[PDB]
Amino acid sequence: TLPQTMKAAVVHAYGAPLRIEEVKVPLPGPGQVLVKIEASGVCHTDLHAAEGDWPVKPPLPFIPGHEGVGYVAAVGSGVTRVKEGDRVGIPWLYTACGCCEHCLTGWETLCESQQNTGYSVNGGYAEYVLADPNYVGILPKNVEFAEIAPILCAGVTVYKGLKQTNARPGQWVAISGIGGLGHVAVQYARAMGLHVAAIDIDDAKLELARKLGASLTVNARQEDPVEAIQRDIGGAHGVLVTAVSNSAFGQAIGMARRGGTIALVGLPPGDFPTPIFDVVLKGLHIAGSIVGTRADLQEALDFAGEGLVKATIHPGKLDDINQILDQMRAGQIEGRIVLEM
Amino acid sequence: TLPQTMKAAVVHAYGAPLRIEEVKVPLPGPGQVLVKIEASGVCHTDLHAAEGDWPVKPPLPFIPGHEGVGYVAAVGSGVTRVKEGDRVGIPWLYTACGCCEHCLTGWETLCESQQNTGYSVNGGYAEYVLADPNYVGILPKNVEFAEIAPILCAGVTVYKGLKQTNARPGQWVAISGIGGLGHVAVQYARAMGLHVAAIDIDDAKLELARKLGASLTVNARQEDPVEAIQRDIGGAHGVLVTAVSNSAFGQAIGMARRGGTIALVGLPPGDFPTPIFDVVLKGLHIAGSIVGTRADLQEALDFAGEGLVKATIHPGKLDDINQILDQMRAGQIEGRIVLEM
Amino acid sequence: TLPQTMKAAVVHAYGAPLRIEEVKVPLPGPGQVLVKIEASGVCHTDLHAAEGDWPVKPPLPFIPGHEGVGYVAAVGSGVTRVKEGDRVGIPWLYTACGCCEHCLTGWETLCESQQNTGYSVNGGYAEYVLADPNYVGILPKNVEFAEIAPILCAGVTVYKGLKQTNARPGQWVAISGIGGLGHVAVQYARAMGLHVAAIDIDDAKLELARKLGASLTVNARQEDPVEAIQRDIGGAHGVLVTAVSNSAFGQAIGMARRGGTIALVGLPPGDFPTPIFDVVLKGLHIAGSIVGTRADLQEALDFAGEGLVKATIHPGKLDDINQILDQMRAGQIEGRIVLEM
Amino acid sequence: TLPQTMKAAVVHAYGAPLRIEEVKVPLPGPGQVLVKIEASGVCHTDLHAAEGDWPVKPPLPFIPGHEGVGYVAAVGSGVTRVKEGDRVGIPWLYTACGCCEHCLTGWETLCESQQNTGYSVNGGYAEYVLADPNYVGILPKNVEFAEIAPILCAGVTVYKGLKQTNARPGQWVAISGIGGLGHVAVQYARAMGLHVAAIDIDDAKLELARKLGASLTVNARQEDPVEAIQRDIGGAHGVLVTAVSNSAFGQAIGMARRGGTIALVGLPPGDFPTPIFDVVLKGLHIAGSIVGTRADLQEALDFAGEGLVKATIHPGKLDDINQILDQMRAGQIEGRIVLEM
Ligand SMILES: NC(=O)c1ccc[n+]([C@@H]2O[C@H](COP(=O)([O-])OP(=O)(O)OC[C@H]3O[C@@H](n4cnc5c(N)ncnc54)[C@H](O)[C@@H]3O)[C@@H](O)[C@H]2O)c1
Ligand SMILES: NC(=O)c1ccc[n+]([C@@H]2O[C@H](COP(=O)([O-])OP(=O)(O)OC[C@H]3O[C@@H](n4cnc5c(N)ncnc54)[C@H](O)[C@@H]3O)[C@@H](O)[C@H]2O)c1
Ligand SMILES: NC(=O)c1ccc[n+]([C@@H]2O[C@H](COP(=O)([O-])OP(=O)(O)OC[C@H]3O[C@@H](n4cnc5c(N)ncnc54)[C@H](O)[C@@H]3O)[C@@H](O)[C@H]2O)c1
Ligand SMILES: NC(=O)c1ccc[n+]([C@@H]2O[C@H](COP(=O)([O-])OP(=O)(O)OC[C@H]3O[C@@H](n4cnc5c(N)ncnc54)[C@H](O)[C@@H]3O)[C@@H](O)[C@H]2O)c1
Ligand SMILES: [Zn+2]
Ligand SMILES: [Zn+2]
Ligand SMILES: [Zn+2]
Ligand SMILES: [Zn+2]
Ligand SMILES: [Zn+2]
Ligand SMILES: [Zn+2]
Ligand SMILES: [Zn+2]
Ligand SMILES: [Zn+2]
Repeated sequence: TLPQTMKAAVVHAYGAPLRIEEVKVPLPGPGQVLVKIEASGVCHTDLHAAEGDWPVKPPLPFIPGHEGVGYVAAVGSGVTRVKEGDRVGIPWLYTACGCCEHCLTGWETLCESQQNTGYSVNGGYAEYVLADPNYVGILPKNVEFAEIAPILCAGVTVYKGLKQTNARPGQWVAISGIGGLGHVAVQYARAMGLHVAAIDIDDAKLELARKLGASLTVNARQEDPVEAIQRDIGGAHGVLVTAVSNSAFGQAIGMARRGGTIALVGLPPGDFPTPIFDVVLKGLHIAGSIVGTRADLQEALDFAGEGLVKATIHPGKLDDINQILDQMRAGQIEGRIVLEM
Repeated sequence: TLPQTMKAAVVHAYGAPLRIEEVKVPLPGPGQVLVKIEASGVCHTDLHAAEGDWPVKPPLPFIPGHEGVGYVAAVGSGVTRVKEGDRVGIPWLYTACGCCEHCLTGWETLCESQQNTGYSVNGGYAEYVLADPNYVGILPKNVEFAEIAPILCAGVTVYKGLKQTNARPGQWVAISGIGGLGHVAVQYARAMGLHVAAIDIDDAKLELARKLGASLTVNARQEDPVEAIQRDIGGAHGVLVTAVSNSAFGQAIGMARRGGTIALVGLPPGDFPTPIFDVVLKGLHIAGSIVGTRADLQEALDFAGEGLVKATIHPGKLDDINQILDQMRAGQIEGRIVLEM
Repeated sequence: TLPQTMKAAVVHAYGAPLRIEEVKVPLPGPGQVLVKIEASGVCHTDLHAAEGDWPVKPPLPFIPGHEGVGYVAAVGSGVTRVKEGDRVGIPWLYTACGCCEHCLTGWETLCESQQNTGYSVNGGYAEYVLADPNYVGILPKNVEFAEIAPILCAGVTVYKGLKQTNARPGQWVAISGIGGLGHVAVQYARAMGLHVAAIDIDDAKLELARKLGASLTVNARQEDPVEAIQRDIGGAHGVLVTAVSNSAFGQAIGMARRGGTIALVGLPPGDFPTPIFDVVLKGLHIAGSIVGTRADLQEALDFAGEGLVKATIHPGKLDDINQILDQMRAGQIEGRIVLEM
Repeated sequence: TLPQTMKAAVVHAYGAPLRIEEVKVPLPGPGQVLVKIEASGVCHTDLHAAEGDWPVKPPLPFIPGHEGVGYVAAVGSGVTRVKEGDRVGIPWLYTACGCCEHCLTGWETLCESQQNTGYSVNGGYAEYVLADPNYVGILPKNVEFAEIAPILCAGVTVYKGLKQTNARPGQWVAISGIGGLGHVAVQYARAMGLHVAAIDIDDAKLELARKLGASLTVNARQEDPVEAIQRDIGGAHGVLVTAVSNSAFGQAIGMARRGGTIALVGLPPGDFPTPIFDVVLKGLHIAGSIVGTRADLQEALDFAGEGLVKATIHPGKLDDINQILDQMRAGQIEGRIVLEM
């Protein structure tokens, strides 16, 4: 029964490598539940969090991680949505007010009163996590913790981004960047009746793309994505930008078909110059997309449950976390790194 | 009995003054008609064309003008849509192929085989204009030439742009740039049940907006437009950028509410900045819109026929086109200047 | 402080006239609030409730009324959305689970776990009402209780139904039945940029329609609505069916323009024969619409607050309720009857 | 060198057997082409036409067939879209005006000035057919005549119907009637990422559906289809009714999930029942869909070109058309019977 104490990679300074330190096990107060983390995925956003890469930096000291999945250990008072033992996941969208303009219209994702797991509230880089039962993800029974962990963020984000491009079955989607989110985006696009064109700067990643269903591949370092896509398919109906690069964005605009949509999911910093003439005359749409809604999450989880999407995960230990992060900043990760516990 | 010769304003060199000269009156070939210009609107696009601001420039020399309105004076063989004496207008979209992806799906506007009146084909800065009967606008009988001229471009464009915004009745739309396009957008926006926030850089232009239905008025030369819209209404559900300013485009994006849509219609040369991080986290949509479809055009014209939209025009003479364009360069025009032949 | 006892028109038998009987004043338990009813509208659905007109009949004995508006008298424990004294309204949608397929996607209105005010839970035909703070309507400060009461049901229902027809500004909407919901539907349609065609079987009601903005009127008892609408406007883009009649439905289908949408809001019983050939070949859409979502309710309330919609209300006393109901079953009501208290 | 005479199956009286007779081979007038029929699909619409089941009947005598496929044999003057030797098909939508509300908005399908192949104009139950080059389907080069014939109607229709359903990848669609249209709808539905529940009245037809991708199979002659779909999947997000049965239409509506859409494509004569109360409370949408647009047709054909859809066909001879239609009357056809000239 509850260790009363757990280990967790905590962040005390922006840029200062985390430190595994046995800390207290939270207690499920009213409207809360405790989750024993079985697996926990490592998202690129975890780096941006402990690296104070964004305007609203994470209050220190925090525990990152929003791809934490496990069993409901304890149940706070009033909790109806989940019971003890339930296999659940705690995503980026920790909570939302539930009654504002966006929450009432199905866009809780844009709620200004939201909390974010592993950023403004402690996450899954620990053995236990406190979660809001109403925003937690109900996992499919037929998939192991290590496998669905990625869906908790890379999965929903990519799935929702694809919905945001509005590309219909039989059409093309150009996926810029086949990394953590990218290799899983190829699978969702596939399952959504879309022809996939994969763009990256590493042949290994491009190879994985073909294994996953991509019928067109382009190494942006060996050839121009823009004219390759425009020449071979006439422009993609939808474009999903995963790349964190600077040039990737401009090439995404250029790879788009007339009247097509470029869905932005990557979070690079700063303003990006965009061709006025091209966007207006070609009637291009640029859509910003953040993770997913609870409905999006459940839908994204269903695809995994149907076996239509399998994340390419590589195991990792909680203490080797710093090595793992440095590996992602260097882009030396092939797929998604899910922490075992 | 058709002059055989006519006066027209010609652009022979970029940046150079136009020259009023005598040119041969064209004869309607098989699928064409000759329109006798009665009124002709001056659009800022004519400035960009005469100045050679865009990536794709208008071959020289040429006669500008895509807000030309008048009577069908002669009909070529095989023409069926209109007949001699019909009151008709020749807009930016001169023709389209009629059988490509875009043309078949209600987006002839994105057709790659289109021609543009007063740019790639001669336009209305003349006494007569050749035209494709199939793309000409059919004018409402109760509105006078000079008054409906602006709807051939400023009206359709702005109307389709407001539709691309997806703002529904009761919602707010921030319109940046209250000129030829903008002053008419205020009217279409009101007729569409929207609350209007107008942004410009001249108090006289904001007063025109107020007179036309704008509830909130902001002068960007006196205060920060972004914090003004964000402070006074919390951001607009829809934003329509008409302004010939790259920075105005960046500010426009900052005027949107979470989940809002920014329709880009202005064509200043160069690039505009996309704050990816903000666009993503706020779930913003940016949409480039080009003039309007034939269906869009007739719908736009109907609003004018209903008296719901009335362009603010000022008469002009073909011989004074250089000083008129100078007046536009200096932003000294209230609404639109419409040439009368 | 709380009367501890209140009067209320209760229903003890389906068909057996209600009876005003001083009963206990409910106490706001956790997650609840008490509302002192200042005004309470009488909806046609109240008859269907005490007349066991529907499959799932109201548990007896109940207090009908879902257009009850007043002040928040008491606040249960945990309540955050509303404070004591707040002017609020309790609509048809009493509560919903908040985490099901429909609730997560913005359609709480279709929640199978919902409760309905004045049907499955006591309503506003009393001096006080227990409500769920999260589904109650936040009223606009500038409108008196007697006036916004109708919006709590007739308003939102009609507003949402109009949205469901998808008729865009500048287009036509045929409103079949200008009664409780109908006369307020003419105002919303008006405020939504729609041209209104009013259909009824009473000239008095049709007269009110013209006063409210209808530009086309038809007494279905004096002339055929179908050919009148088809001849005068070519078919309405949208049709909103308020009538409880049998023939009204078939005429609504016939009054629709090709590709148009007939939005059903009226709740007559039984199956209605529909022309297969006409619906298929004319690409007609039939949309069932129930009251509104919390977002729809707030949006509908905003129109009243802007003064764009004014319900035509007639005062009534709680004890004269039976007379009032018999008056509605006979169709002798001109507008909406709001109970004073 | 063009026979000058050809064999064709003619309908001279409703209900009476067709007569194979010699008729003059038409000559392409100005905007026409002559197509030499190589394969011709038998559609149930041909039965309704020969039987005179519809409100608007086909003038007698006439040659049915709107799934006629072949080579352009002769071109009239002014024809530009196709040229001699092109593999092309003549569908139900023979021509349209090209400039009305519907034609200009991507809905030429609803054009009031259209003509229908094998109904108001002679069709493919012959060796040659006159056609309007602008509405003919352009066949993929890698698919054989007999195999693509059904896409000219069964395929496009069913494909556009599934789109009208609005069911997105991962969702369920219940397809009622697995015949010519239905067996091909199962394939388009799968290619669109949908889970398929097939309903028919013959086990052999359900087995065909299973082989083509259906997950749930229901025989309406053995069990209540409605409670079966409602029990096994809780209702389908989308429903597509192909069945030549009025009651099947009522049952189809009962197969939808709350908020679901039922696309009506079948054309049995008479009316279908709309349970208004259920449609309203469940927020259901009923949509009538007619064949498909030229854009729809090319998209439908592309799926076939991609090998994602393959019609199950059986060869037939023009001389055996009466026995073939008898076979259809008795529901003894597996998929489609395609005549080979
Ligand atoms: N929108 C959201 O809700 C959300 C959720 C997931 C992560 N994040 C964002 O996702 C991004 C990282 O994705 P992962 O998928 O987490 O990261 P990753 O580092 O594993 O993958 C990025 C991929 O981009 C590719 N790439 C780099 N430059 C490129 C170029 N010029 N052209 C084409 N491809 C290029 C790399 O080769 C790599 O495979 C970050 O910007 C992060 O902040 C956002
Ligand atoms: N996308 C299309 O289909 C389309 C069709 C119409 C015209 N054009 C473009 O519309 C633009 C001009 O519109 P008109 O309506 O033709 O022009 P205009 O010159 O009459 O009006 C432009 C308005 O922008 C205002 N403005 C300038 N700088 C501003 C700033 N920083 N912030 C806010 N407002 C500012 C001016 O004061 C002026 O009122 C041109 O770029 C033209 O090419 C595009
Ligand atoms: N969908 C919902 O959420 C919802 C909410 C409001 C009320 N209800 C339904 O609204 C209906 C009653 O509306 P009110 O607006 O409450 O009722 P009402 O009785 O005041 O008005 C009905 C109107 O129908 C008109 N009418 C009757 N026969 C007609 C015909 N053949 N053609 C044209 N008009 C005809 C009458 O003259 C009358 O004005 C009921 O069916 C009720 O159950 C449904
Ligand atoms: N709306 C359109 O654009 C369009 C275009 C294609 C064909 N048509 C219509 O499609 C229908 C025929 O389709 P085919 O695909 O041409 O016909 P078909 O005869 O090959 O197939 C009809 C199928 O319906 C099944 N069926 C009969 N009764 C049923 C019931 N009660 N429940 C479930 N299934 C039942 C049959 O067993 C059969 O498999 C006709 O009404 C025809 O006119 C319409
Ligand atoms: Zn993440
Ligand atoms: Zn919120
Ligand atoms: Zn212009
Ligand atoms: Zn084209
Ligand atoms: Zn009601
Ligand atoms: Zn619910
Ligand atoms: Zn057919
Ligand atoms: Zn037409």
